Amino acid sequence: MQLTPFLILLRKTLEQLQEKDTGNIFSEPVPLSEVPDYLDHIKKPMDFFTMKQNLEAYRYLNFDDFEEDFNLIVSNCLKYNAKDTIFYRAAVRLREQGGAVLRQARRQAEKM
Ligand SMILES: Cn1c(=O)c(=O)n(C)c2cc(N3CCOCC3)c(NS(=O)(=O)c3ccc4c(c3)CCCC4)cc21
Repeated sequence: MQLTPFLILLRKTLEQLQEKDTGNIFSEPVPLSEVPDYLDHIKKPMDFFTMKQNLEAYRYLNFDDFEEDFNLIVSNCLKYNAKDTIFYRAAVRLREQGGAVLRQARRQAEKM
């Protein structure tokens, strides 16, 4: 694990985003065994574990690329699930609570 201020900030931000997912429903890839048609509709699955692996492999080089993968967690969920579902309501909540986390983190990244 390589240590730079930027990577430490992304590590901290990822932890703050996962803290908002109190049910851990976005912690790991959507289980394709339970959902055989998921890849028919979703082109780029995303979850917080995949993000952590991307981060630890030093594959997020800028804040934009990190935030883009977070936005996929949300947008994939809203796309696949009906509005009256626990998952869709959870994605809406994550979008709201995670947006405030990202705003403050992005401001700190811009000063690097
Ligand atoms: C299909 N799908 C998505 O599109 C998605 O965005 N997310 C976030 C999904 C998340 C999950 N898991 C939820 C539990 O933590 C691990 C991930 C599943 N797994 S599951 O076994 O299908 C399942 C489990 C529970 C429940 C259900 C289904 C149905 C509602 C009641 C609770 C599927 C997800």
